[PDB]
Amino acid sequence: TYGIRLRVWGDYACFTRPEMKVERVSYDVMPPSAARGILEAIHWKPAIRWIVDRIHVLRPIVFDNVRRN
RNA sequence: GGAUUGAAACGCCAUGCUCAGGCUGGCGAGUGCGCGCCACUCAUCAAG
Repeated sequence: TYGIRLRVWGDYACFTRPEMKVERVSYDVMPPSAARGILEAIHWKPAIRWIVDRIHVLRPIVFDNVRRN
């Protein structure tokens, strides 16, 4: 009818919380800003503006620790 | 084609387990013990 349905998946993800940005702590789920970014990575033009309706979480929320220089 | 608290981001440089120390000194398989007691090769069949 209208709108889009795009499935995205991956082994790793980090949607850093703004208040724990140095020692990164990720959100439990992708925020709408991340969804916007992913959608624009496929197609975007200045004439058009993305709006995110919903996010579906299909896998359990699992965390992990990685340290980098 | 402006922005995915994003875009950029080595754990990295290097460091003998080494120097050495008999498994040795010595200890009869040994003392002894009938294979032995008996038993027909034998009853026959020209040489051509």
